[PDB]
Amino acid sequence: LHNIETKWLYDFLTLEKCRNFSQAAIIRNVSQPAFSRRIRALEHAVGVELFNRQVLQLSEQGKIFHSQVRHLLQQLESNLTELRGGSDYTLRKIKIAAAHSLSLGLLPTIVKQMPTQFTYAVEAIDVDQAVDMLREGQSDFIFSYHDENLQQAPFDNIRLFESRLFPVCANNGRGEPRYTLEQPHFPLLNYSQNSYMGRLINRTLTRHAELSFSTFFVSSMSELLKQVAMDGCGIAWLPEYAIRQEITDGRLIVLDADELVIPIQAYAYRMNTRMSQVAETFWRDLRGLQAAL
Amino acid sequence: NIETKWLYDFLTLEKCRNFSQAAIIRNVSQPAFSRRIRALEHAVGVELFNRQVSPLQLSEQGKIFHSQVRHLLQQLESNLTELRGGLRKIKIAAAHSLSLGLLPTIVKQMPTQFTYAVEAIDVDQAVDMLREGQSDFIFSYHDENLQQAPFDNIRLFESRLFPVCANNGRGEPRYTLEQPHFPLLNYSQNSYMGRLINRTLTRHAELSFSTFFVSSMSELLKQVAMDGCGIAWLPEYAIRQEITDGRLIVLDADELVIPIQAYAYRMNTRMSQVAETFWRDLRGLQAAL
Amino acid sequence: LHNIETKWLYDFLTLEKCRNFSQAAIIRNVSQPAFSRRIRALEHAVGVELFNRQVLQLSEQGKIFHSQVRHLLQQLESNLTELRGGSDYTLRKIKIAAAHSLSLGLLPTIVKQMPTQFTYAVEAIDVDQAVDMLREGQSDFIFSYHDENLQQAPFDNIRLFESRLFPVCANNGRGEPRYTLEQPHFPLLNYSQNSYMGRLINRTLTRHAELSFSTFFVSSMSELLKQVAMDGCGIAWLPEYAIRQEITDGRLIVLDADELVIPIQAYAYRMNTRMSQVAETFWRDLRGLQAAL
Amino acid sequence: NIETKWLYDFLTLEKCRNFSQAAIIRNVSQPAFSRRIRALEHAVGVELFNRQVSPLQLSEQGKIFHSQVRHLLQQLESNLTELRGGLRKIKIAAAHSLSLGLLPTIVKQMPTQFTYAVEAIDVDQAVDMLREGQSDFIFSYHDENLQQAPFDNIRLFESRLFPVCANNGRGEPRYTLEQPHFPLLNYSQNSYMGRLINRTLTRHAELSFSTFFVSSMSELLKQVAMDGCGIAWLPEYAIRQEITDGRLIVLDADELVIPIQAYAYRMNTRMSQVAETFWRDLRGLQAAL
Repeated sequence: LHNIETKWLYDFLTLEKCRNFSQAAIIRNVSQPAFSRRIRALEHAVGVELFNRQVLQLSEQGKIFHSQVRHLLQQLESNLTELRGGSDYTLRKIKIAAAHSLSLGLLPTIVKQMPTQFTYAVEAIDVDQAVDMLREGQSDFIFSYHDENLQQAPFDNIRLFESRLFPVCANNGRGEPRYTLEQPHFPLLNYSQNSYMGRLINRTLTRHAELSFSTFFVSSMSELLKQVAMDGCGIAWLPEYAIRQEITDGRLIVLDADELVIPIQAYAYRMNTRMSQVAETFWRDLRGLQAAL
Repeated sequence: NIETKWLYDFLTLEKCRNFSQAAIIRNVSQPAFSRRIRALEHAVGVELFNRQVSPLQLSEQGKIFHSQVRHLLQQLESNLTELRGGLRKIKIAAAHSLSLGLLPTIVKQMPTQFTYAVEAIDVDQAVDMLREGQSDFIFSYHDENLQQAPFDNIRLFESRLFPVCANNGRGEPRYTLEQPHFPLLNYSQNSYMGRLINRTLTRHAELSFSTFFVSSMSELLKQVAMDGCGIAWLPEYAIRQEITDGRLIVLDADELVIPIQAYAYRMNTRMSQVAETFWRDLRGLQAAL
Repeated sequence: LHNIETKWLYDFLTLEKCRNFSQAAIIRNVSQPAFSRRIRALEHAVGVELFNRQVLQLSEQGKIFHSQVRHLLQQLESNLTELRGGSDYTLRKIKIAAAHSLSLGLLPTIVKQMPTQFTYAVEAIDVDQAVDMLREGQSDFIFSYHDENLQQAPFDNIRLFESRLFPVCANNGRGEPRYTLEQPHFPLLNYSQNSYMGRLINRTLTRHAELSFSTFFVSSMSELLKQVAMDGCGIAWLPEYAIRQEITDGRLIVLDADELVIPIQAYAYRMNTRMSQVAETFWRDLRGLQAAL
Repeated sequence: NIETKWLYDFLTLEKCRNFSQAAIIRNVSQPAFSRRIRALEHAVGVELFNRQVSPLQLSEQGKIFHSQVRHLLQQLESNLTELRGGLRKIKIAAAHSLSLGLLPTIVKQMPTQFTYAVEAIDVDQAVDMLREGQSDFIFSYHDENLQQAPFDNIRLFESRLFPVCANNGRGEPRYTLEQPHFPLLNYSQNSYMGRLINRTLTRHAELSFSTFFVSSMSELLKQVAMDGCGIAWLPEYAIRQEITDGRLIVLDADELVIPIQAYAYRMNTRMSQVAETFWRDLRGLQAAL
């Protein structure tokens, strides 16, 4: 048996940083003799001499105990609030995987218009690991785009909303665009090669041979691409909802309306296997939300 | 061997489901389409389709090719666009908050032509890359292992964490810290921000709360808490606008305020001249960021 | 559209290593003019100049194409045999997670006495990630030890075999042990702190205060611990099956038979949710195998 | 705060399910056990049990503590044994083949007192650690990124891969390469050994096979193929015994033989004196390993 106490663990860490009994016993707002007895018992409880008393620092066995006390307390605290915060309610949280392109856009909108008898644990992923996470249950549901691989029989799905990709850029200052799609080697702002918008942008760029560009900037965040574009750096294919306000007031100007527009279709996916009671209620709750999106 | 038009001849075969129709949609005659398809079957040494058995559906050998002929073509279809886009990229992997605040100011002050490959990956995995490579510089918060031997650091700036929540109309916030079991918006244990708050939330017993929205994206908890879904600790630099117009009201600015110092790291290995210029130019921003 | 061919990709890599047309065209067993036409078309198909002809090396755009050709072909080959090797049969392979302590021991024994209408994809894990992999479907089944966490209602289980942990060490050369449990600070050979044998060894070591030791060697492989122990380096708690032969001939000598013996109980776990047809047959096939183990 | 005997007072509460019985099994009276339990409830601020409601079963707040009070105690119960076991450990993470062949010869030739912390982790994750730390030296095969700037290498030895399978009684192997659709024992695409064979298996068309046992552990495929379950490529140093007595017969020793050169890596960062002695002493083995 052992008699270790958390009091001594915090006093042990406070004694490591200051390396002085009386100087750090004051930090713990306790007397020096009672503080030394705390360390005395802690040296005894583990059965090893922690500090080497006369030089001041611990020995090698005390150095192994330090990294163990740190992560124990860091765990103890991070795990004390697992039952404090959340209680019984968050232990059935809706595991949601969302693509980096729509994660920030739709999750606040989805979580907002959803009852408060719920808890959400959201993960940010790429579209490649989208099919694996559903079968291997890392995420209960997922908010991604079109994919006939998992849109087939193995899965249940609800289409939320649709949108288009307009090639937009900043304005010169008069009302006309800062750049033109005709000019060669124009500054191109693309999504990351792993995002879903990335595959479509390259499909549409390569379809039109009259468009020579130079990749000026690449980011997997639709927010950063939108910020870089509207601040006069280049051109980018951006979703409608992110640029709907910046076009209404004239910040961004659409450069095309016919053959260079790419439509995106987002879907909420799930496996046909009937899940928990709480998630089946969410999936039912997700259908009535589709009309609002 | 294989050639790209054979896969496109095969990928289009279940795009529209017929030999003499895909050939119509692939601008080739029937003797061409069959030989361009059978030359693919011979090279791969696999029979994907049950030959002239029914209204065609490929065998189980074909589903695993169709499912990946996409994967293989999506890599070449995307990289030829990268092949035609060009100088030397700069591999940047940063947090969501540090990519929307630091980089836009950084892009305009750094020299004229560096092409940035901003990745914007959460800190728990952003710090994973720079330790194992595939990233030039990273804009992440404090890591003591990266302050040390094989890692350079730049003391970019310091900020503070704040329990904030959006008010409702003309008035003060909807939730408060003294309110019993308020909805909590917290990071995960894995990330750096989560450990700071999990440790801080423990030492204060008066905080009674119920976990509502757990995530690790820094900008996600900002927007979710920006509409009054719960109380969250957020960095000051990313939400200062909402404090000014009131859209986010700081609940407590005393004990629960957590210090944060965001740095910038490299691998201490100088193998690129454009990166070394960027690294030395990054120090110039530190004086007046 | 494009006209890229794999012929040119292998010729491109062969031209990178040798940096000479005629010198590496011979490596590909083709004439220099036809080889230059291969590179000529490959330079044309991607629309970018690969090599810079007059110095010999590629340009920056050719350097990005190199790392892409490499991983493409490496993928193409690694993925060509996904359908070649395995065909339809391995696409329903029994995902098996096995603890590092029993993975090598039981899997050959299990796979041996099991019909050949099966395919196995085995993963080696620690006992901590054992509970997560079953719910999050990374492994269809799992061969681990006792754990009342997942032995409760959420799971289906079949107990395979039982065994004990004997403290064994090498012989001095006469028939008596090389070490004694009484001598203080004896060379101790322990499992890793994450293995399941590790938790039991420390539970039993700490129960007896008359055993002072010094951790001489720690390995998560039962094979390496058994090799280190029987070659005269220290003492270790080792399973019966691994040391059953080395004791029969006198290589290892058991040091205890009463209060320092730890019994281990291995279980095959599964979730109560009825799985695939092929795995339910395996789970049924696993029961008739239990008596042989 | 918390103290270890309170958790053991709580962990034992559902070991045997009673207050005045766990107190009997914990060598304390009823007034002691209740106050030692209630002092834990107060400190954690959570009510785990429905107090005197039934034959006790803790609430949902207790299952998540019981499930982890084990986790927390299993870390302290294990480390105090590590606290009493001691000089300076040596963090070794190597492959399964390289840990059973190189290390036993290495333990006996290296100086008298280094305590080895052999981890024996597969190469795909063994190389992950040394790049990101938590490992002193690693015995892994060739990696060009680790031959380079921040990584030292030792040219330990070179070996070859062999298609082998165990014969049946007095005779020659059960399967051969010329046999149609023989059972294949192959590594995964992720590992280093798998890429070598996946690339090699492609360039030879005559090899008709069906994948049977896929894994990434090096010693696993040895033992499974050692009893005639399928054909596999295995390193020569780990199976040479079975070639001698015949327990494994090399099918082909011509084209399908794959070169492998196993090295040893460090981080080029000298922060330990015992490790530097081990590193310099490791070079002495290379001349006559």
